[PDB]
Amino acid sequence: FSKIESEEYNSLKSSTIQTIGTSDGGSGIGYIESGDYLVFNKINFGNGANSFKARVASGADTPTNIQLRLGSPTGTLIGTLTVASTGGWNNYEEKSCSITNTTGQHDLYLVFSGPVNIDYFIFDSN
Ligand SMILES: [Ca+2]
Ligand code: NA
Repeated sequence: FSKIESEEYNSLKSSTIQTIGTSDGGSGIGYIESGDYLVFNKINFGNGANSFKARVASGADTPTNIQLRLGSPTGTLIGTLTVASTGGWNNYEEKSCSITNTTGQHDLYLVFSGPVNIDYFIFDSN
């Protein structure tokens, strides 16, 4: 549940997504459109996690939400990270939001409401 690179998803649903280069020679996911989602099979939150942090970039004219659901694309919604513009598609920063205390192993789904670039995300226990 610690740190997960979004380019290393197990599956996804989209007709636009592509693996892009992120700042500092890193890799990530871009060309996301409303409705798309990334799937990360069997993530183990262990004893629990109540925080979500993601390194994202956005040069959009409107904010984008990243819903965090478990089990399926419509699964339990444990949190939603709203990503306001960061001034550019290559202006990456870490944004955090809380999530309902989640424990054990689950299949993680990230559902997007629009375009945003995402490098990696982390689950912690604040
Ligand atoms: Ca990455
Ligand atoms: Na995008």
